[PDB]
Amino acid sequence: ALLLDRFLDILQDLHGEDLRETVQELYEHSAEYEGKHEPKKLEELGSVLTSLDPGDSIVIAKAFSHMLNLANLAEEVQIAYRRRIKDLEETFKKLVGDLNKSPEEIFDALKNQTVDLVLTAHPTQSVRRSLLQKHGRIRDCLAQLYAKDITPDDKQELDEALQREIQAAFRTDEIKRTPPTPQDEMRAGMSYFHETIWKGVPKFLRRVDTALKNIGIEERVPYNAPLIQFSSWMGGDRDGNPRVTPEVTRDVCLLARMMAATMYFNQIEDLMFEMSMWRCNDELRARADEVHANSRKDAAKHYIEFWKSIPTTEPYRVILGDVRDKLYHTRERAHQLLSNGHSDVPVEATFINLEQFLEPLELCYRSLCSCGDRPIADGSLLDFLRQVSTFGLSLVRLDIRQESDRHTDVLDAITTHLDIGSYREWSEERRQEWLLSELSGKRPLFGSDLPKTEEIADVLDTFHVIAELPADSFGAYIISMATAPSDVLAVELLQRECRVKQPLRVVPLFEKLADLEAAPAAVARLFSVDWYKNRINGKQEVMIGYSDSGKDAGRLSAAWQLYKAQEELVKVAKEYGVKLTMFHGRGGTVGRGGGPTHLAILSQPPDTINGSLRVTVQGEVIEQSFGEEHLCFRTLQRFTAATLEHGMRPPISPKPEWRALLDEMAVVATEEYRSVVFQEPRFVEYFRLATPELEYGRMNIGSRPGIESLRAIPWIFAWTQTRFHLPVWLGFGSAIRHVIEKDVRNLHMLQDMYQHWPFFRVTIDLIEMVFAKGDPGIAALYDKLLVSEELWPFGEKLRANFEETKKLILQTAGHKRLRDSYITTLNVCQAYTLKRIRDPSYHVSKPAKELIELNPTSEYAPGLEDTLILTMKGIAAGLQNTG
Amino acid sequence: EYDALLLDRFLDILQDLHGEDLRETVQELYEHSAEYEGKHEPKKLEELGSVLTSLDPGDSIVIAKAFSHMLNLANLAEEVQIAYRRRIKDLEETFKKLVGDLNKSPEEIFDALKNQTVDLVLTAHPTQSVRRSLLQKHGRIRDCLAQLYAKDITPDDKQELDEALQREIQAAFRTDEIKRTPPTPQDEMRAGMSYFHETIWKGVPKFLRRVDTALKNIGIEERVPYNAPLIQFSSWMGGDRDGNPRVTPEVTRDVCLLARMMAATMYFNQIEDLMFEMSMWRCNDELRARADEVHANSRKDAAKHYIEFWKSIPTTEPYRVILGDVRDKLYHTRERAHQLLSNGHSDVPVEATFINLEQFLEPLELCYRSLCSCGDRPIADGSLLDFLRQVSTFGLSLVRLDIRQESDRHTDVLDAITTHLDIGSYREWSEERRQEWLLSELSGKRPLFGSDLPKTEEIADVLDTFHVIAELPADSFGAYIISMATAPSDVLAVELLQRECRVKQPLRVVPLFEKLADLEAAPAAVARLFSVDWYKNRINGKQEVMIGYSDSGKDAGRLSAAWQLYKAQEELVKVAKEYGVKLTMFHGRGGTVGRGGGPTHLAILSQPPDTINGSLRVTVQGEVIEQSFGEEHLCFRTLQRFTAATLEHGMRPPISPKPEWRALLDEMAVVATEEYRSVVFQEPRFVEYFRLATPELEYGRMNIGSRPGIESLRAIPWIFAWTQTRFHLPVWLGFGSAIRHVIEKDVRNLHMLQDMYQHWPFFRVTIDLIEMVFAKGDPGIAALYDKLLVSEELWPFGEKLRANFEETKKLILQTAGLRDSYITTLNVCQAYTLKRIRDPPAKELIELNPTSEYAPGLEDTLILTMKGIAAGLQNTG
Repeated sequence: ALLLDRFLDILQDLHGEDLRETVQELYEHSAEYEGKHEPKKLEELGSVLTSLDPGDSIVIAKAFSHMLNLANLAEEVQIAYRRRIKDLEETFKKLVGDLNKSPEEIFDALKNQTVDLVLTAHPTQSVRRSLLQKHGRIRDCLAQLYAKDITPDDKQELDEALQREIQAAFRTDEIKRTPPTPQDEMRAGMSYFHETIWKGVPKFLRRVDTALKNIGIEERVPYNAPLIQFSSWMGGDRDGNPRVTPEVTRDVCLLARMMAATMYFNQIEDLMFEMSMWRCNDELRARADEVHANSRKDAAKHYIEFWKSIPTTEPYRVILGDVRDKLYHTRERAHQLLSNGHSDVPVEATFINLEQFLEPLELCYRSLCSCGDRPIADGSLLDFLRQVSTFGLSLVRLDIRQESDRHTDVLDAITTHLDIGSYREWSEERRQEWLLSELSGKRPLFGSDLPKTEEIADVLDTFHVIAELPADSFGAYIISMATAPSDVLAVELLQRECRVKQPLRVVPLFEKLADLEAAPAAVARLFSVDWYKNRINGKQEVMIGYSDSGKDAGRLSAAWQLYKAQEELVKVAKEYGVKLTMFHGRGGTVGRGGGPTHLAILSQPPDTINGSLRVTVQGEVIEQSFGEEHLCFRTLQRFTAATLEHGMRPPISPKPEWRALLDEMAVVATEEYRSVVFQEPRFVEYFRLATPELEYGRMNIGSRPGIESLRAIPWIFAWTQTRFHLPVWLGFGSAIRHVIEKDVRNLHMLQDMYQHWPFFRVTIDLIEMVFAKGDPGIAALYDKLLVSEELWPFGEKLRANFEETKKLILQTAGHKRLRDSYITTLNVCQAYTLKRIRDPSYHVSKPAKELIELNPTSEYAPGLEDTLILTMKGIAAGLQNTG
Repeated sequence: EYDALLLDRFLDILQDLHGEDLRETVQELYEHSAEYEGKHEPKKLEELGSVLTSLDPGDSIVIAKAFSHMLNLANLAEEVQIAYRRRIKDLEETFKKLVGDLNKSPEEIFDALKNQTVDLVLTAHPTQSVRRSLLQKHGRIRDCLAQLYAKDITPDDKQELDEALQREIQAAFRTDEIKRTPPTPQDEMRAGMSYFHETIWKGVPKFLRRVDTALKNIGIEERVPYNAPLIQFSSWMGGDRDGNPRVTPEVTRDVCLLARMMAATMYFNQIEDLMFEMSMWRCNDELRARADEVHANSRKDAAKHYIEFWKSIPTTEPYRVILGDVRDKLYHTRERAHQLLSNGHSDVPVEATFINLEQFLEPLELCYRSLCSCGDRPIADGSLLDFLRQVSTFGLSLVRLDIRQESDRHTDVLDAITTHLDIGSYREWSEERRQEWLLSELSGKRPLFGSDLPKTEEIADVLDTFHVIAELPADSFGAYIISMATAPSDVLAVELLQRECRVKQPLRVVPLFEKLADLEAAPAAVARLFSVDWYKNRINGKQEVMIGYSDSGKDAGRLSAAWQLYKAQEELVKVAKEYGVKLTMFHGRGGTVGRGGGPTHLAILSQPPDTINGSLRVTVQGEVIEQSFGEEHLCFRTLQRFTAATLEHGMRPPISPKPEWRALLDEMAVVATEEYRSVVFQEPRFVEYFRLATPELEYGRMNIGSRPGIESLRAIPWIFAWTQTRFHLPVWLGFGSAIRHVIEKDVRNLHMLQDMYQHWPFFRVTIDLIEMVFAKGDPGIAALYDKLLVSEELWPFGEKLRANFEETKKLILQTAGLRDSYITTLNVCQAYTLKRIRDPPAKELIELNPTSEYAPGLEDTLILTMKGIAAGLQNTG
């Protein structure tokens, strides 16, 4: 309520009483709809929207969008405060009490536990960063306000500050007028490091240490223990995105490296200031004397502090002073290498190794601990240690992704130019034999004179860029649409042949349901190749996509097949004695495998993680989980706690009756899904009309330029905007009804399954949440306003199934806020605006001094396109999910 | 409750580092010291000393360390308790009182506030006892303590803050507290400037915002102009070369390029974030046209040297265009200063940087006009306003540097010049000749000396400093202060030497009158200077003159010095008013009351009325820098008290002394000076007794500063000697005979003293300060030092003083109507240690001093005692 009157006061101070009154009326009508649920109100509301001027409608959509965002920040502040006035400690206590597990078991499993969070630039972040920062300032002011230690004048100053920050957010054009470059996406992603993650990681480790001491473990978490890691796809994932050129990958690698160098350099001078002790071992004494021998008695005027040669009285300052020299030259080199194509800085003057950096700091730690100064060592020096051993010389290791067909094109050009055949036409067997003979052979393959296409040269040049850059700046090479060992061996061959000194691991991505059903067989065949099993060194990573699985088949069928896939992949890896780490391509929306993280981890089959996890963070989720101190801490918290329990507390393994039951149920679910999304021939026609899917690309979120043949992100987006959520719940109705029809005691067995099998419980509960965010009257309005009089009953069929499915869900679970008002308003505005857009009549270097002049190149009516983009932004904000 | 918590914490760490035995000995010392500070039985003092004699050399070092660090913790405790007790309820009070009491209107307060300036100048005077490496640790400790003294602690946060405070105390105790080599002037300037890029830089905008809030609480919706110079910062670090030959010209170059590079770095770190904020699209036709101009010459390039915004910024967000140009010029200013400092030259084009103080300001001012015009005034009064005030307050070089030099050096230079020109000897010339010659050369157009002038190392020192001033930007400098200035010829000499060394923009010259003889005759000299029409016509109606406080109370009494200072200020204002010159007076105040220290608002109120008038300039002596800018709250309270006191002294004039009070204080001053010089100069054995009863000689062992007959000593160790022994002789000496003689001459003069203390602010402040100094004193300490270090012979001498002490104290009150335990322990340790002083890698404390002429553990223990006592009294010198 406070955010409303504040906002409306600013809106009145910027646009007059009349417009604020119109917004107020819209809120009242929307309130009567979300209250009495009379559909008449919707039309009663729509009328008020038709009269609105072209500029005024833009102001209205702006207003309800910004109020939605303010509601989000309010929610975060209230959650943080209500939580603070009162998990890791709880998880430890439960693991000790419930499962009789000892503290040293928790500590040992915790040391050998790894959580690899990889950030992606998938176009799901609706709000632009220019406005996101303002959101951060607003939640900062609100956090300082929701408190009871305000000193009057401080409250007044924070009031003026919050007012000017809201006014600043409203005075920015929220619409990206040009799509970002991949470099811009990488910048937006990495901004969360030098603001939250960089300082958040040491604090999190310290909290884990405190809990461990609350279990009786005086020992501390080893600094080199990889409890959490950060990887990135920004600038590396080039699947379907030709804008990710090789030069882009070079750009993001040199970029991240220069950011890291800058951070370390800013930290090191203060660290030198603190380490003012004089007691050290004989070891550190000898090393510091070594540095003081080649001390370079010079002016050293390029530094501000400590420009005089550091005396041996304070040896830690000697050693860390050398660390500072190598950090200054590492930063200077990375800066020149980035800006210009070259550097005169000697490589020996920098840090080239991941732990050439660590060695001196490790030595200082050993010294402090040996001389009795361990408390001092477990302070800034330990924080710095963990920062190094977590972020390294380049904050994130970069992943590369590419579809198999491009590798096949390359190899085909290679075999054709070598006059040995055509790799494409070759069977799988031939590919394996040839690739193996070339991998074990010593003769070069292609040459400088290979006829290459722009695509072929793209992939080859990416491998050359990988070869030219340091090895610790890269992660894994992920193959999209991977089906056979020949694709992996193809990437290994292309890597070695492009002279990649230290080749990075190859990892398959199984995302389509057909690939997940047959994935364990393929991975087993890959492990059958002795050369590959002997190079892989007992470690293998495989990616498991979630977006496209629930797109071609049902959501239920996709979830179940994902579970089976994980289980049998672990079975294969155990059969070959290989440590398997699985890479979960989870989204933000439940339709693409999203949901609460700990529920997603618990819903994984037991003994499939084993202290090694890898999860994607799709663009928008980055802000959701790292935009504030508290959010980031809750992130590392939820991940490590859920993983640790799933390691020591295995989820129940499904009873065989549950196996057969979910197999049949999955068959019925897939038939029910493809029945309405593929068998119905008019379905695509109805979809392109009842949802705002086509307009998604207008938001310019990402850098990426048949319903089966579309991306999963706008697929979930379309049914999310209309608040119908078809892909989330479709198959479940017919699945359940067929299971109770076949047998009546299967109702007792469904009740049995919901209360003991975590996978089933999590799935059903997610569906119930999605129903809590849905309203069929909205989709009904979109149909009535945009779907032709013809196939009106079609949607009604769906609407029937909608309610039909929901009644079943609660029947298994045993079951019988205010922001939805704004969401409804924006829904109506979107429907009417779409009706005016798909009309012929409203189809068409100066400055701009009003909203209508912000879109000069709009094919649609002056004020319409901006209003549409505003509606999509606002609805996505209210639902806290884009796609 | 706070001090006990710091104690048990510290003793727990000390036991964890050196065993139960040593902690028990510390406890015993605390108990004995408690019985002395309670019952005041002098026997206890000797009872304490015995326990100290048995102490091993290393054990004794650990003991002195222990009580010193406990004192420091007591200081931090005091600061946190003060901040919290103040926060859980001044500018608002000052405004409300100015409106209610004096009927003054808000717009008068706003106008006077706009035209008010307070110039705080930081000095590297060697009064900062604690080394910087340890001061930082103190900052971390007070941070932990502040976060602890609160009731919103989340259990695990309290435990982690416990670990942090424990490891930080252990870190401070594990550092060698003794500076083993004195710093360089550059190091002094660095220690001084560290308070900028940590507290002042972000403290100034917040302070201005608070002033805006108060003004709106008086009804003034208008805001303080961003270019209104309410506060400024100057520096002596690297410029004051009086008696310090280590301050070379290359040092001045170093500190100027240094400070400039610091400023550039700070602005560059701010500008990228400011660009992120200014995302509006509405602007005037003005900012539209300018942004289009920049976007024309936008340099469509990769621009990969920046991290953010490396693509050419589109005109849709014009503020980002303009601020982007600001960022380019800031990057090249920083690169230029960095190369100029590092090597000594730069390939960076000057046109690519900001060379003017307000070439920087112009684009930001444009952004402000735009935001205000388009209805976005709240947005402009945010980070952009903070940035504006930061620029218009700190400029391109955080502080304008003062240069100070004694007149005799300028005279040496001129004498070489006249001798080489075969026109006479400038030294032997009378004042008249100096004035006529200097004036003829100043108004002439012919060069003076040439390349072939025979110079001494001193002559080349001053001339080369002027050449360095010429080579460097003009806005990096402040004023040229002349020590021991007596005639206009001393000022004109510096004006001529400046012009002749091709100083394009010559800086203002300001005399420094510090000795009592110079203060008595200062108005006559300044009037003679204003009588010279050429100088009055170049000075442009503005003149600054410095008034030192250290040496005044050293040769004469403290009372006589204070009164003569008041008279001096008053008659200087009379002279300047008589010549239509705006006089701004430069107060060389110390930290200790003996050198003109004390509470700041009391020092400002105790100035004669109509002597500031919206223009004030006060020094901040080294130790006072940490005292007044070491934390956010400290810095804020500093700017608060300064601006509030000055504003009140402008609108609320202090009472002018009645004539009876003038004659009375003149007589009283005669008696006071006779009383002072009677015991500090007439007694020939006084120097002998002083060099034994005080640890004065050992002061230089602390290595605080870079500077290599009692009439002939520095005032700083003079106040230090009597402050350590807690006797405070220079503070109260003359007052006794003065008062007693005034009541002797007339009995109703008692009623007139009673009358004076309750109405005249100067007198009230003086007496109250003396009472504080008495509250920090104990004659039993001086008695112990005499008994232990003064020969059996002249023992009664000190007793005579011990008499006057109590007598004077009884007079003072008659007109006016916990840490000491540790301090006492350190006192006993210091006296006994001195008695042992007059008698004939490193892996433990004793090996920290390998080049000590004294016994292995003794010198370190002495330095530790001085440090600790100074910390406990919160004053060194």
